Amino acid sequence: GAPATVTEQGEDITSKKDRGVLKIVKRVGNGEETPMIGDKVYVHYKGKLSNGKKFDSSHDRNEPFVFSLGKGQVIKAWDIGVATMKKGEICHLLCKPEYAYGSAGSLPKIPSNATLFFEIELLDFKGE
Repeated sequence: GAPATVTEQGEDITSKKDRGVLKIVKRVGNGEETPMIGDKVYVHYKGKLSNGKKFDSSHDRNEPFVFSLGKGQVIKAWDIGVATMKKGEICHLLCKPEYAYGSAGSLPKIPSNATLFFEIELLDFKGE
């Protein structure tokens, strides 16, 4: 399925080239511009665990998730991955635990040492 495909066919987008964050662009976005550090970004997403279960979805809340890019407000994989996206892009990200919740996990939903899969749509980005 999609998680296997990004695992086996995704691009390593880490600066370290440690394969900790892998990406596939699923829908191509607009032009060439990507957000910059500190921008307010608006995304829709769903997340799955490696046991196949959906653990979160903004779509199911009928509201996007909004954060300031590159500030550590989200897991490392998201700061890295969303920074690569164009407006309107949809991507798949595979996030090893070192770029997510590590050995701690995040109770109740995310176990220790969890590799996470996301589908992310970048709706908009703006400077404040």
